[PDB]
Amino acid sequence: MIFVKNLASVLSQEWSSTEKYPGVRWKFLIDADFDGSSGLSLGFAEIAPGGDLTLHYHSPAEIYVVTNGKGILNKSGKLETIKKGDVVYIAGNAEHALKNNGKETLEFYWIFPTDRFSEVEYFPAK
Amino acid sequence: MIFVKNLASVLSQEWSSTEKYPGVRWKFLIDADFDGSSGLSLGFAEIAPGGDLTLHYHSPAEIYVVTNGKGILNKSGKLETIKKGDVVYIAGNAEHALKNNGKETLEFYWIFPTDRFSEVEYFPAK
Ligand SMILES: [Mn+2]
Ligand SMILES: [Mn+2]
Repeated sequence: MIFVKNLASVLSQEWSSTEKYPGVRWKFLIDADFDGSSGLSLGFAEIAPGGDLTLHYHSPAEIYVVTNGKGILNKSGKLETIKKGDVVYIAGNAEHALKNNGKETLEFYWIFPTDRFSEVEYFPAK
Repeated sequence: MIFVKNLASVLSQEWSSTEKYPGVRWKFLIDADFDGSSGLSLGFAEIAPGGDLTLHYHSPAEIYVVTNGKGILNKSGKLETIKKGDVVYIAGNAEHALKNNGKETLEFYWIFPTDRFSEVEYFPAK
């Protein structure tokens, strides 16, 4: 099984969001619930100016690929700016957050070593 | 453990290359051999005009995130064009290749659900 996706391909998929992540929204591009793919899953996220993916953790490792804008990555308490062209490795259990303090949309893919997004449980910072 | 990488971060690391895939060069940005990360590993690769990542396969599932240019993806016999903005899902052991037909450099990240690149064995197709 091999397939190609971009944002245009998922226009018919409504954005996902939640009130806990203000100004954040996402779609699934590679995911067993949509594609019958396995082993790896990938989403595209946008954080609007002033938006905040608040401090959280989860069991699998995660990678971010930043494709647009800039924001402040909270590395379990240590702040670092990130921007287009950056990739981020987040170990399992590691608390992290990402704030868009800029005027452009902060856009990134995330990747999990899992079949599905739905099998990753998000936990709030303890 | 959380870290950020970009091209500048690995300016020190020399471009890897081979003859199996002429015109192709790459670096490792998230990799146990370098970072002691685990769960996922990620590299960045460049294909010069004329370059040809030839038909191969490997056990782990794989994702490409295409960040510049355009190319022709060989999906186990069926051709599809890919370009900047595209993501590609490649099932474990599915045969695939990627050729740069454009004039610009074809650039992409690849991602494996493995700790390190070095542990993945590439197999030409028969
Ligand atoms: Mn996360
Ligand atoms: Mn491959």
